[PDB]
Formats: sequence, structure tokens, C-alpha cells
Amino acid sequence: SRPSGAERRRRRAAAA
RNA sequence: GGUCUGGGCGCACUUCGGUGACGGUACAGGCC
Repeated sequence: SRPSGAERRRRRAAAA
């Protein structure tokens, strides 16, 4: 969309 | 940052939708 900033916090939170 | 968001930016991917724990949680907001 770009990724929704919250969606950046979800990137690392998919993993950690 | 407990954590979620929002929508771009300055960059790289790609079906051009979204994917990217990159500058960077930085910006401004929710129960902090």
C-alpha cells in the first residue's frame, strides 16, 4: 500500500 | 518497547495487489 506501519510492527512480531 | 494500529515516505522486491523483522517505533494515535 505501502505496509501500514502497524504492519511493520507485525513483521518482526510474526517472527519474535 | 507491553502491544496494536494508521499511510505514507526514503529504499528494494512483485502478481503490481501486496511482500520486505531495511533508514525506523520512527512519526502521530488507541487499553501503556
